[PDB]
Amino acid sequence: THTALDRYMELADRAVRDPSALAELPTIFAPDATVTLRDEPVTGMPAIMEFYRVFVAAVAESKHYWTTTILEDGTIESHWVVAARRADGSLMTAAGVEHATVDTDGLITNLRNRYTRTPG
Amino acid sequence: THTALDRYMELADRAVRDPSALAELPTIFAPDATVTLRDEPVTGMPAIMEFYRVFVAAVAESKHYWTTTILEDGTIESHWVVAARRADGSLMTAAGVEHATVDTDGLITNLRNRYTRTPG
Repeated sequence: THTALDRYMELADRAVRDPSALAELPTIFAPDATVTLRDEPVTGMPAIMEFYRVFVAAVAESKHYWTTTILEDGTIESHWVVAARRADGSLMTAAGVEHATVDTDGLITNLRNRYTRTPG
Repeated sequence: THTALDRYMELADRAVRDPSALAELPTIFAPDATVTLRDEPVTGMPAIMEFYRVFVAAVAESKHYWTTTILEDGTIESHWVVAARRADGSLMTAAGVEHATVDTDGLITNLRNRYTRTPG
């Protein structure tokens, strides 16, 4: 599928290679969206773009796989996994579930992640 | 680096995309090699090729990252991570350390893996 959460997942790996791809964020998230990947929310396009710039700076190479469903209530859910080499040379994996609220255009207003395998 | 264990790691993902690439196995392992990925050993090129055919058959897409060192005694060690979509559609990650003995040609005579993050 090709929901905004799918585009979000595709962008994660592309932005690692090419950080300037993060200019696509306003085609994925609404203005004034709020994102919480772990513990802290980040709200609005300027904060979101900087959070992801700093996120992708810390990664040398990554690959994500994911499966996406649209729930009962219109919420989108993507189970995902990643493997990566971090910019410090360490290797990592993680897995979790992302839950997005979308608006009428289909752009993400609220993104929250829960880890099922913490980054490690 | 480009040791035999590096070539093994590279083949892991390529063979998922193109199983015919497992014909490269005799450029990586000596004949009569023994491999133990988890619990039970598999010995000799014919058993090794079949083990890996069955292995890659169970995987739809994967990516590995790894770092390789040559140890004091000349055994090779690669820390590695993987994320994958299995052939049953499930997602997984895993991580571990592979230790290879090599012969004077540099081909692997004995490969053993220990998981630091079990497949799941």
